[PDB]
Amino acid sequence: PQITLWQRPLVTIKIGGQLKEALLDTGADDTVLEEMSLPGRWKPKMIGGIGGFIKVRQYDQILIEICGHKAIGTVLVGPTPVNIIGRNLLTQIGCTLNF
Amino acid sequence: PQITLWQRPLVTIKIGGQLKEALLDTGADDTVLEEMSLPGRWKPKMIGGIGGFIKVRQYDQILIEICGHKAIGTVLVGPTPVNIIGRNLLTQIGCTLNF
Ligand SMILES: O=C(N[C@H]1c2ccccc2C[C@H]1O)[C@H](CCc1ccccc1)[C@@H](O)[C@H](O)[C@@H](CCc1ccccc1)C(=O)N[C@H]1c2ccccc2C[C@H]1O
Repeated sequence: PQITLWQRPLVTIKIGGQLKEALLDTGADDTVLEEMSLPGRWKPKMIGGIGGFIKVRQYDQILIEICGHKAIGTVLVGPTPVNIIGRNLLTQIGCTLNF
Repeated sequence: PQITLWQRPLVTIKIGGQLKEALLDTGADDTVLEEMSLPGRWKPKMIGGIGGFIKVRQYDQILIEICGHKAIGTVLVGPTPVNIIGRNLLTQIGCTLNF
């Protein structure tokens, strides 16, 4: 699909059998979701944004469906203000910026 | 042009006769640039992202060139680690997300 930017590019994603809303963010290197439970062990990671850094839990090889597109990659979990789909997953679904 | 997301989507912008590098960020509501001098009156504003909030100076009706495309809009200036071109200006150049 083609998404304009007059409003936030929010889409529905499916993870752990649940539907959630997430932001398609080309300015995010990684994908970070709000506190939730995921399977397996996690590794520590620090990510920095415009206001500073936050500690997040990194889970690998996680299945996530974005607008019907299945992706499997690294997902970070932590105190993010909203669910963010970053470049690591955007590339998997073949998302590009056009103008 | 078409921009893939294997790397950060950085482009050259022209503002105040100065050339700079900035991130095309669909996850950013506004446009924020590192500390610089701009003409006119400004208003204080607080913007939040990953890490928390930062205080910036808001300037309206600023002209900016993004990849040869002219755009007019509100520009925020503050302690951002990277120059960010947000949705308020991406819409003006006809930028869309496609997959
Ligand atoms: O921090 C970022 N990337 C980092 C990131 C994010 C997730 C995972 C990893 C990493 C690493 C970085 O790339 C970039 C900036 C570039 C940047 C790159 C590198 C270093 C520092 C900054 C950014 O797109 C953020 O992902 C979004 C998150 C979405 C959000 C929406 C609404 C309220 C709060 C948050 C954000 O903070 N948005 C807000 C914003 C930004 C600028 C001006 C105004 C406003 C208002 C908000 O909309």
